[PDB]
Amino acid sequence: AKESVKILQGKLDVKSLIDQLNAALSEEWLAYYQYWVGALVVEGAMRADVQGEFEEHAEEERHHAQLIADRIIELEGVPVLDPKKWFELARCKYDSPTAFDSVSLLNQNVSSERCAILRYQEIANFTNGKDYTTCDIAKHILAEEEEHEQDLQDYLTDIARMKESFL
Amino acid sequence: AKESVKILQGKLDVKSLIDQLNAALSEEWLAYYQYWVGALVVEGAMRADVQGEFEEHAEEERHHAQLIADRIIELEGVPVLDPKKWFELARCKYDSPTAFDSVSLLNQNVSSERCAILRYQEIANFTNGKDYTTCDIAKHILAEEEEHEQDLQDYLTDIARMKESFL
Amino acid sequence: AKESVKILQGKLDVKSLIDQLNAALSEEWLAYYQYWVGALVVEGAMRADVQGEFEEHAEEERHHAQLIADRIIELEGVPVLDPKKWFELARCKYDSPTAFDSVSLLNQNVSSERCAILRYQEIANFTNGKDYTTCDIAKHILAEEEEHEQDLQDYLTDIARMKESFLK
Amino acid sequence: AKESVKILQGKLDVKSLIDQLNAALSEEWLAYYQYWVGALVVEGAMRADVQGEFEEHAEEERHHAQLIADRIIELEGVPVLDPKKWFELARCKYDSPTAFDSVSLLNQNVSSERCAILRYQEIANFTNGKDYTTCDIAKHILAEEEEHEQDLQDYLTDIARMKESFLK
Amino acid sequence: AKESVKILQGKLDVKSLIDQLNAALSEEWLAYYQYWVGALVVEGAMRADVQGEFEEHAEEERHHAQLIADRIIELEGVPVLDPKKWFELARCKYDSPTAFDSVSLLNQNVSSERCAILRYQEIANFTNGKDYTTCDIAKHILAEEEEHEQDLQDYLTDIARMKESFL
Amino acid sequence: AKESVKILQGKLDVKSLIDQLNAALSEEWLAYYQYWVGALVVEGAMRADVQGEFEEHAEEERHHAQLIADRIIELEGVPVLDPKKWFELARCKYDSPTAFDSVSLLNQNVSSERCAILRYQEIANFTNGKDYTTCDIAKHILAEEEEHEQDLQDYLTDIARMKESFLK
Amino acid sequence: AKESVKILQGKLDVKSLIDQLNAALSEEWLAYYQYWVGALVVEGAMRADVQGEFEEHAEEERHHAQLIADRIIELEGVPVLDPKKWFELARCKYDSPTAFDSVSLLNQNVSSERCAILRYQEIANFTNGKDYTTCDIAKHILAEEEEHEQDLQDYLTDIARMKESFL
Amino acid sequence: AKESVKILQGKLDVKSLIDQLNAALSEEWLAYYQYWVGALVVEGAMRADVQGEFEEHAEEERHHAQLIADRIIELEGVPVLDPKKWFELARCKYDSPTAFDSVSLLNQNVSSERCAILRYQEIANFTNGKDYTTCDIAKHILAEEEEHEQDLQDYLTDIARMKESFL
Amino acid sequence: AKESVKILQGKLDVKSLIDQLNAALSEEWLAYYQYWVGALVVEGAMRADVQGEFEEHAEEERHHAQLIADRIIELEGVPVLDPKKWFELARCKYDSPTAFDSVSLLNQNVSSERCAILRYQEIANFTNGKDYTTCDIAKHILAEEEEHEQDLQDYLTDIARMKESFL
Amino acid sequence: AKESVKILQGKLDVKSLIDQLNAALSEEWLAYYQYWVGALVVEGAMRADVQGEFEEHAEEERHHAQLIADRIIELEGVPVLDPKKWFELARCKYDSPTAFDSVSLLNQNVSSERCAILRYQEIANFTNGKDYTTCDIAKHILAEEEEHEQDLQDYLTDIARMKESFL
Amino acid sequence: AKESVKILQGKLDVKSLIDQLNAALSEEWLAYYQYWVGALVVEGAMRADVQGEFEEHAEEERHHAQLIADRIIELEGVPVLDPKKWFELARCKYDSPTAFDSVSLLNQNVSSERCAILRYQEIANFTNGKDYTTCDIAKHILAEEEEHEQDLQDYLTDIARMKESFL
Amino acid sequence: AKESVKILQGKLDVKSLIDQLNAALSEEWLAYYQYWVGALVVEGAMRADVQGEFEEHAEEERHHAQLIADRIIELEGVPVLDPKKWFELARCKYDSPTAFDSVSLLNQNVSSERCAILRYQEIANFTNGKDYTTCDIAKHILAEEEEHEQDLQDYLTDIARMKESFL
Ligand SMILES: [Fe+3]
Ligand SMILES: [Fe+3]
Ligand SMILES: [Fe+3]
Ligand SMILES: [Fe+3]
Ligand SMILES: [Fe+3]
Ligand SMILES: [Fe+3]
Ligand SMILES: [Fe+3]
Ligand SMILES: [Fe+3]
Ligand SMILES: [Fe+3]
Ligand SMILES: [Fe+3]
Ligand SMILES: [Fe+3]
Ligand SMILES: [Fe+3]
Ligand SMILES: [Fe+3]
Ligand SMILES: [Fe+3]
Ligand SMILES: [Fe+3]
Ligand SMILES: [Fe+3]
Ligand SMILES: [Fe+3]
Ligand SMILES: [Fe+3]
Ligand SMILES: [Fe+3]
Ligand SMILES: [Fe+3]
Ligand SMILES: [Fe+3]
Ligand SMILES: [Fe+3]
Ligand SMILES: [Fe+3]
Ligand SMILES: [Fe+3]
Ligand SMILES: [Mg+2]
Ligand SMILES: [Mg+2]
Ligand SMILES: [Mg+2]
Ligand SMILES: [Mg+2]
Ligand SMILES: [Mg+2]
Ligand SMILES: [Mg+2]
Ligand SMILES: [Mg+2]
Ligand SMILES: [Mg+2]
Ligand SMILES: [Mg+2]
Ligand SMILES: [Mg+2]
Ligand SMILES: [Mg+2]
Ligand SMILES: [Mg+2]
Repeated sequence: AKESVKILQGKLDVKSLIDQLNAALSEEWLAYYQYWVGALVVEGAMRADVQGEFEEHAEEERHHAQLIADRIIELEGVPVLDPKKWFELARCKYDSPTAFDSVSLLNQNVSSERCAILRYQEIANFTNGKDYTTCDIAKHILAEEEEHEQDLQDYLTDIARMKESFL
Repeated sequence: AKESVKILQGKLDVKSLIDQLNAALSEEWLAYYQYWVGALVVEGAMRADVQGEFEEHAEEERHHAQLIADRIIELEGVPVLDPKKWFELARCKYDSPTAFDSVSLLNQNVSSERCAILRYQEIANFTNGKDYTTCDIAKHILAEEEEHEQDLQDYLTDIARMKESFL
Repeated sequence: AKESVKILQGKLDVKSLIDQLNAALSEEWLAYYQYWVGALVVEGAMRADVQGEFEEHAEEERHHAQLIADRIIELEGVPVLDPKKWFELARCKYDSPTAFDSVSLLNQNVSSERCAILRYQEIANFTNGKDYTTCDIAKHILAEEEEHEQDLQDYLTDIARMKESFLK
Repeated sequence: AKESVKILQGKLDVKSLIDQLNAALSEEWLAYYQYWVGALVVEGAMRADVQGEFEEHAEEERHHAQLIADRIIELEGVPVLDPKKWFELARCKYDSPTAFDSVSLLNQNVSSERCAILRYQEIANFTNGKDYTTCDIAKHILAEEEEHEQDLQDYLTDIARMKESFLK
Repeated sequence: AKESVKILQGKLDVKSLIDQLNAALSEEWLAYYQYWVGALVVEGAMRADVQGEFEEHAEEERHHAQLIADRIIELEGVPVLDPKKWFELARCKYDSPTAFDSVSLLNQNVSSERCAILRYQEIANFTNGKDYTTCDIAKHILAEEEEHEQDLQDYLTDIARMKESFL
Repeated sequence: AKESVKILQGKLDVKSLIDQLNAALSEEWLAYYQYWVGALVVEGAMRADVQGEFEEHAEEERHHAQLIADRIIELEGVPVLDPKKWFELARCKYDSPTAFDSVSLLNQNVSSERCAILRYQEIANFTNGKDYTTCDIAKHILAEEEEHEQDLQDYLTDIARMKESFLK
Repeated sequence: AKESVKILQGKLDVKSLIDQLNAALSEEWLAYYQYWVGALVVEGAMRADVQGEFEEHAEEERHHAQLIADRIIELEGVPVLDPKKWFELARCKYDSPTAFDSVSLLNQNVSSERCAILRYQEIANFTNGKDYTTCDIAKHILAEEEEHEQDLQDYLTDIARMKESFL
Repeated sequence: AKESVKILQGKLDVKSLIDQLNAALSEEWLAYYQYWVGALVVEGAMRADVQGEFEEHAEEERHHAQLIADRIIELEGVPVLDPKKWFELARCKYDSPTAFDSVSLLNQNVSSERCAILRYQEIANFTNGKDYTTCDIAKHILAEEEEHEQDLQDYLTDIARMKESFL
Repeated sequence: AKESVKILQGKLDVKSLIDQLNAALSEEWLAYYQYWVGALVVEGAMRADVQGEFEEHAEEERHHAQLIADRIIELEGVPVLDPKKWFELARCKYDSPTAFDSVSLLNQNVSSERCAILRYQEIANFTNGKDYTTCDIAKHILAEEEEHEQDLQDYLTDIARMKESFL
Repeated sequence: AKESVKILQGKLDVKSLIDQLNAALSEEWLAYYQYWVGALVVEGAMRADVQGEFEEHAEEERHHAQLIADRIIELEGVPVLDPKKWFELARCKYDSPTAFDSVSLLNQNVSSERCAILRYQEIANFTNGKDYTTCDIAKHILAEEEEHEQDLQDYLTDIARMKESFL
Repeated sequence: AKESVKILQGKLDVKSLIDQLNAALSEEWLAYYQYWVGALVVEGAMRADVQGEFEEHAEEERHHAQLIADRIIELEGVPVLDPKKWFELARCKYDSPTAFDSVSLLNQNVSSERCAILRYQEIANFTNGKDYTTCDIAKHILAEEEEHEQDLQDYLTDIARMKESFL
Repeated sequence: AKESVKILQGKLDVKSLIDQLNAALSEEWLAYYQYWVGALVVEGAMRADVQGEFEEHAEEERHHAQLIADRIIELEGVPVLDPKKWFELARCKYDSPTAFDSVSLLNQNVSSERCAILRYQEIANFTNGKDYTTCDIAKHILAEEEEHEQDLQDYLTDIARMKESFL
């Protein structure tokens, strides 16, 4: 949106915003896949519930990706065109499943959530009072990432508590 | 409903019925909150399932409250106007969460269900063959309280059984 | 959410935020019940409409409570565990029905609303630019409380206006 | 249902039950029409709400009629085949609109309701513990008639209360 | 609708129109009940289908009644306030079930449909080009009565044809 | 639709029809806004119901506009392209809210309705037996305008009747 | 539900109630299958309608089974674990299709309905005023069995009447 | 519908009406297929939109066919029993696709719409004020044919305008 | 689909496949109309049910036609562009209604079903293991034609069985 | 479907196919009940999830039974008319619940799944390329039985993995 | 909302806010009509798509109008009561269709979107941190205006690109 | 599914099948992203339609990935756990957008479709008659890839045909 960008360029560094958004975009796709494949391999304590959350969270990150990519286009930017570039652009590094047990996978995904939380706070901070539209997108995604963290932490807490309780 | 009450006053003590209903109403609001907050804090074995039941049961007690309150109005009564009075009127005492583990919360809520079962049997007994409408309301709620008890007991049974099984 | 709270503790007093949220939570449950019982007893001018709003508003405060409680949990807090504590924590005092006429009940609920608006403006102000997520929750609830106020005021206005109109 | 009736004839006077049901059926159709035409002509205080209830109640009596008629067939009876007979069979007399104001129409329908409540209490009492199926039908209808009474009384109460309130 | 009626009074005899509509209304209620009770007692050939049509047709006549009554009100008329008057006002006489077999009931209802068809043609003729709104209502109902006739005739045709075929 | 218009030009003055439709279109947009803003400001007797009708009627006039505009396009016409022209083209004059009480607003909208009824009767008369499609559109809109009139009159009747009833 | 049963044991013989429920349960499964397979093989007069009812009734008995089994569990009982036992426990004997014509199948299913009607009247009688919850279940099922009887009898009546009519 | 036809025979030539309806019916089936196969082969400018309209219009003509055929039956007529006869009865001649480009197909279908428009105006004229029911059917179909014409003309207009614009 | 066809041309005679599909297409349109007009004129035993099936089957053949036509396009073929050609291409000959009784119409439609069955067995045989996609289409349609045959045969069986039973 | 069967009798032994289908049918009813009663009594580790699967799988086997029975009818066969015969015909023996813990019940149902898997592989092999319709039914059911096996194995895997993890 | 406004008057100039909102309201109604009539007359390149967007955007501006008007009322203001005043109050001038081609109409509407974007940024800036509720409304509308701009620009881009590509 | 795999290992090389599936899985994710980002950047002729297809096809490939991954798990395999490996495993190479015009993007996606087509023909061939379940998955995906190819080719055909037509 050329006229909108023209107006926004007066208030903040749009070019930098686009770079941050493409880093975010790369991170969303990685977090998406990480959950998706995690769902496919998770085993053990509370598996059906944890698998279910991973599936749900995969779908939520995918939607995040779309919100971000659509906004990049509105800012006259180009979203990352090649998945090979995700790894360069991402600050949050892809955390591949090795151990398939639920605690291991829950811990990996919690770290990625923390890094997601850090990204959208930055973008919200960067755009607050300047790019109202991008700011609200970041805040929306942020709220969901905090919920994701909480959801995963609850399972970790429950499994830890079960373990104690059984001794 | 003045004409209805006129007819019913010939068959039973409506004034006493209203008092019983207001004690029941008080109890429903307490049971409602108890489940609601219990859902918010429950941790441990089978948490997602137990939390889910607490949420569902919270909503079911709320609906019980409406059935009772609406009927009080039809009996030309006034429902309890102030939550401060719930504690005076209730026979079932509010059972505050202290321990957040699922067995603790399950046991507390099972106690409340037993108390609710006693209430609606009384009201059903009091109204059977006399106030058909209020009787059917009591029986309806009763059936749901018995199901609630069963639901909670099943988790207690499952967690006890897991514990054995793991040794 | 431990990592989220860790980050937020650098920007604001989360402990204080939780206390404000638990006061808000207490207030929501009281406002909820107030509307719910009000709906059950309201009589007089425009009763069906006013009763309807009370029922709708009861459900809306009920949802506010959930938004607040869920967020308390995310801030590593514990929501108020006992209704007996609502009265201590609440700044907005429960306003029990005495008169059952619609103007009386409307006026009571308008006060409760104005007090709610003040609560969420405070929380919004406290969290603005710092806890984006909690701030948006407060702003969301706030927007609804302002609508509730407007809804109730409209009935007061209409009834007052009818009264005038009928003398002539 | 021949085998079901055979069994029930050992427990109660089914022939009498059928007669009571056909009197009830007649009454439902009259109550149905009364509400339906009442809705069409009602004017004055709280008209839109009162008209709405009349329309809703018309539909609810209509459904009562079906419950009753279906059960008559199950008891090997024949439902009243001619509307001309409704008036003979009905204990509740059709209460034709004369005054179209809402209080007048509300009062007429409240009488019809009270008469309906009496009918279903009788049928419930007659069948209690004996014809479980018919009893539950009567109790179901009864619960609705009590609600109808309450709904109508509320408007009477509100209008009376408005009237007072406006003098001052 | 006072202003609408004022305009229409210049084009046709509204008072007469209202009388015709009230005769139609009376007839709809009778036809409604006739189908309703017919459905309750029908037996024999193609009973489930014939019963089903009677039920459907009952509901369709009921809706006709509402269309007519609502329009009477808009013409500043009063719809018939007492069912006792239906029999006076109706041209189509109520045709009570005596024989419960489907051919008997089908023939009775076909007669009623013929009578209904005559009514709405009259009203359509009376209002054509003058009271556009009432005319379209009459035509709408007419189309449905013609369909009702067809529906009933088809069963008569099918049962007659079965009879032949089986000899 | 060129071929359709070609055929219709043999039966009636299509150019004149289009002008009538554009006057109607202008009137719909004015009636639409009138109801829409009326809904926003109405106060007093039966306000919630009256406001509700205004909102519903606003949406119904909005749909009338679309039916008319679409048909203009089918008649190879151009709908009015500038709201500034509505006022010139409209026979029904925009009736701005001054008094916000429900009787005042009801009376204003009843006039607008009566004027709408006249418009569609004209168009129906103009097209009857000649432009079947446009005629049915006018008749459809007409039937709705008559209902709108009735709806509004009912409230006037009810409020007048309440007023009487309350003196005694 | 242990607390509920404790309360009920004071009012009636729960053990006996459970045995009656398991006999009922066995009967429901047999009635279910009987309708299900009857639907699959029915031929002749009004076949499509009769087949349709059999299909519907099969589904209704299956739901009855669930209501009964769920309540058995709530009464601290164990539902019949093995279909081989159905035949021992059932009073209503499975009535296998031999003749596939609709009258034959209708008669068989009517007899099973009669026996179903007898069962739930007994259970209703046994539990009336004592086990409100189980009583309402029995009454609910009873109402449906009476409807089933009526539905089947109507076809028998129609076919008989067709037969006459065609001579 | 025998009684309805009896009444209508007094007002117009029903036999002739039926012949006109069967010509219309034949035309609808041809127009239906023409659109259907046109959709399957269309190529070029605005293809996806034009294909979509052809698909939609095919479905609309099919519904027209049903309205007409159902009414023929109500008029005691027999609808054309054999597709071989469509070509004899149709005034609108089937216009087979030769050129598959959108302008060619749009022009062919516009001509068929014009001929459809002519048919229903005739039938409306023939039945106006006499057979209210058949008249309303013709008018309903007519309105849709005029819309079809408009829809197709719009594409022709757009493509012509694009062509200019690009030079 | 040019690349797909290129691959398929190595495995089978695509040109012949297209011809078989166009013959099938022609046959579907004829079977479609046959059922559609049959529904409009059927009379007699079990008419409502038989009419209903004809209506349902009409719709099912019409969907078959779409599956076949779409696939022809994917095989780079052209579907039959003119209904006049249906009769040349079809092996299954159009079986026009003469007698309107249900047995006559049922018998005619059964023959056409058998003919459809032969067609899709052929096409399934022709494409099995070679054109997986077209094979699955043919098998899908085949399964529905077998069901159609069964549906129709059931009515013939029922009517024959009624006839006996009534003597 | 007589004509379809006539054609199929040339390609395979239909009589044998019917016997295999009736054995499968018997097996589906047993597997259906097994899951259904298993759901009612299951206790312990992951109970809510395991109970849920048993309920879902009960419903899926019940649908399998319908697919098989319907096809038997189409092959001019008669489905097993008496549940007493299920035990004779079934290869998969009914595996009655003894121990109510989830591992025990999971193991029992896994064995029955394997047995269902064998059955549909056989029937698919028997009919492949010959009875396309029955083959696709067998393959459809097969795919679901493989999924069932996977579902159940997952829980066994999770519970085994929890056990380890807790020591 | 008197108490709300009382509070807000301490934080900002509400009177000025209301004037800005009424200017915005005026502008929304003009933008609404502009799109609405534009949709009615648009011709040429990508017409169906562009027409569709105009229709969608018309509906979106209408909704904007309601959000604004409702908020004016809550701020104890009066929304503009007469459309004649829209032109005085609006900063964005109504841009009447002259040329009906899609590029012309797209350019006109893009201008209007730019003007709308300026308005809601102003209102957002004016209310940020002070009137949270009105601010969020402005931001919400802003986000949609930026999307509208993007949507329109994409068509301009596509049509320009087509033009090049075709030479 | 251990028992299922045991049976399948007798009929084919499951280990090889898993490798082929993981290559397919990798390919689906790449084709998914390719379409997704292509939708985001496409410009020019028929953009809205082409963009829409890319969006739809993105979603369809994403579902393909799930079908394949789920089946890998059932074959006791592990799906590719890291997106970095997609590029190694994929035969179909990721075809990054360079030119954003619709013809360029359409051509790129057509090539990838052909490559998907080859893959599922291979897997269908590999598993035909041996792994019925995996074969049907491959055939299902295959049918969709053929449709995708057709969809894309249609646009190329239309745009080429427009170009000619405009000169
Ligand atoms: Fe994310
Ligand atoms: Fe996340
Ligand atoms: Fe409760
Ligand atoms: Fe409870
Ligand atoms: Fe609140
Ligand atoms: Fe509030
Ligand atoms: Fe009643
Ligand atoms: Fe009543
Ligand atoms: Fe009628
Ligand atoms: Fe009729
Ligand atoms: Fe209008
Ligand atoms: Fe109007
Ligand atoms: Fe049963
Ligand atoms: Fe039964
Ligand atoms: Fe047509
Ligand atoms: Fe057409
Ligand atoms: Fe077919
Ligand atoms: Fe077929
Ligand atoms: Fe199975
Ligand atoms: Fe299985
Ligand atoms: Fe806007
Ligand atoms: Fe905009
Ligand atoms: Fe794919
Ligand atoms: Fe693809
Ligand atoms: Mg989650
Ligand atoms: Mg529960
Ligand atoms: Mg409200
Ligand atoms: Mg009511
Ligand atoms: Mg009918
Ligand atoms: Mg209205
Ligand atoms: Mg039944
Ligand atoms: Mg169209
Ligand atoms: Mg069929
Ligand atoms: Mg499963
Ligand atoms: Mg848009
Ligand atoms: Mg596609």
